[PDB]
Amino acid sequence: TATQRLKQDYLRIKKDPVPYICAEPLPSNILEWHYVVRGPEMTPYEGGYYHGKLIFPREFPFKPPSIYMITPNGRFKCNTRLCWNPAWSVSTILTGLLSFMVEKGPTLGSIETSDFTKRQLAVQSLAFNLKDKVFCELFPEVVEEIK
Repeated sequence: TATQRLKQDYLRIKKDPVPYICAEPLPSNILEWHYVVRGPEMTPYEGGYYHGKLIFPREFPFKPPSIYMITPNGRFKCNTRLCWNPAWSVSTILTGLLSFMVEKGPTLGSIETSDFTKRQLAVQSLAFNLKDKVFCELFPEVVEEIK
């Protein structure tokens, strides 16, 4: 079951967190998870906070989620689908997404910008996410972090 697996993935990521990431299911829907990525140091994302979502099909773990980023970031186009081992958890998926984010290669959903726009968006992400009621309500500790 998608839901029984996602429940496991939740306990697992909460028990054994991964660097730069926080993830929460929607209280009204386990098949939709939101995440926050903190931009690592020594990248143009440094100082940024990037909100996105995963939307899991009923067929999960045997089919991958759809991945979206919501925060303007300079790397991925917003609100659009981005880029199988069913053992991969929500943790592995988020860690892989960030690995991809920090590289320079292209995929479905990538955009080409300059490092100084990326840097301006990282400054802009703080206020962008604070005006987002869903961000604030899912990630109350990151709000405190950002503030």
